[PDB]
Amino acid sequence: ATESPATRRVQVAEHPRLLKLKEMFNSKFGSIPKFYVRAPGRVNIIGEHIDYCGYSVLPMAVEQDVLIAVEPVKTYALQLANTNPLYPDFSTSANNIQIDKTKPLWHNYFLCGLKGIQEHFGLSNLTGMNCLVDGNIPPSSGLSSSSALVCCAGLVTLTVLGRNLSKVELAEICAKSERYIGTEGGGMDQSISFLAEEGTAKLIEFSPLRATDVKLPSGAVFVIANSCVEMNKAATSHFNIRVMECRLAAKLLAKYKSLQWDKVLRLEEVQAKLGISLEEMLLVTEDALHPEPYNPEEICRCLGISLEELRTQILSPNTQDVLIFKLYQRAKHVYSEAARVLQFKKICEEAPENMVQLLGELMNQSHMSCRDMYECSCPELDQLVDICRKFGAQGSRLTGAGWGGCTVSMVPADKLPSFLANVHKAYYQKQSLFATKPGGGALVLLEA
Ligand SMILES: Nc1ncnc2c1ncn2[C@@H]1O[C@H](COP(=O)(O)OP(=O)(O)NP(=O)(O)O)[C@@H](O)[C@H]1O
Ligand SMILES: CC(=O)N[C@@H]1[C@@H](O)[C@@H](O)[C@@H](CO)O[C@@H]1O
Ligand SMILES: [Mn+2]
Repeated sequence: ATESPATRRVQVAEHPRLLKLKEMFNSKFGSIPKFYVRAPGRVNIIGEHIDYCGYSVLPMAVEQDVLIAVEPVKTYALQLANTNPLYPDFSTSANNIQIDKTKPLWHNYFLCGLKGIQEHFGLSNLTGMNCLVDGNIPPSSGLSSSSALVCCAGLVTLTVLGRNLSKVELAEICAKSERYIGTEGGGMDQSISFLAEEGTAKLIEFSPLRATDVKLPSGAVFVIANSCVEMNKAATSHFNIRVMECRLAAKLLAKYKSLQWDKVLRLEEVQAKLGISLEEMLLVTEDALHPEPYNPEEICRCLGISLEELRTQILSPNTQDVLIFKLYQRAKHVYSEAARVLQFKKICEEAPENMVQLLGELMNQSHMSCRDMYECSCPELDQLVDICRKFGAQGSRLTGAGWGGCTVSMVPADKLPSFLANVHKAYYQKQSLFATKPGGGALVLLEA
């Protein structure tokens, strides 16, 4: 995988979104864009909250995305604008990139992406340009609009710079740079954005970053349903809490199994080190970790550390004062979840006479797990997932981080309309509810 992001040559006018964008850029900057860039958002089919644990996921890119009209400038001046009034213009000319985790203002996600590229190539000077941002992904809704902006911003930067990177590399870089926002997430979102391929789903693996086509089942529609509960990951610690929780769990797991925990960072590492299977890993966990919650002193104790080292050498800023750590539950979640993913696939590769039904299950399982073990669901998500089921839903589960956001659901061909209607009907009574297909990845667009 040395292939880079593609370059579509276009006649602007044939693309309404584009020409519009072109028109407003001009209005905003007195010039026309030199080029454009898009990076889709995505739907995680299954395998939630395990990317950061080193485990493989199965998402697919959505068609919604972030489109940026770009114009390079000779100055050290970065001017960002957004077609959406909710997103104020932003400018800077500083080589020193200042990202505020205090109020993740939209523009900061753009800076993460730009900043990562600059650093990748050891650059200090700000890359001057004018950009008009245009995203159609519902914000803070589980669809990775943050990552779309991130990746898009990165691609743009690289293009302006006129340097080259593989899609992989891009994904890898944008996975790390997004953290500048304050989130300690994995790499599923960026990887799918850069690696997506139309008409197929992907099994994204990590270390090494790899993607593998996954042919979806033949008779069901994947339907995104937005709970309508907004979750801004960067605005709230829940996420990082879970990140810590697992990290801690893994360390303790290693300790127990007598490995080198000090080096351990992720849950899968433990499974790796032991040479055991997922199922076995579940038994380990069951032995190693007590259900009742762990505490900071107890933790310290177990590891032969100091609260200060905890705090210091291990904890996160936004997790320092946590009293309660649910190591057992998070691990139970993680380990099973990886197993489902590997399963779901395998199935997909077999095509059994009861495919959906099966897969459906796998999916309900993810949900409950996330719900009960990982505790990253919500009451709203909870109902939505039922109702869905209530109408045809062969598979329903929250998607993305959770705590609001969307849900994905395998509705079989024929119930769609009802689903659609009844759901619409129940929950609701295109924007919040709609069907999906495996979209393609990030691309450069040249008016040619
Ligand atoms: N069109 C857009 N323009 C500017 N900023 C955007 C746009 N779309 C998304 N964002 C930014 O991205 C933020 C949402 O980030 P985030 O919390 O990660 O939600 P998400 O990416 O949709 N879901 P998830 O996959 O679970 O991480 C918003 O608060 C905005 O700051
Ligand atoms: C950008 C970011 O942190 N992405 C993460 C992704 O890595 C994954 O953990 C997901 C839950 O499965 O929640 C987030 O959106
Ligand atoms: Mn996000």
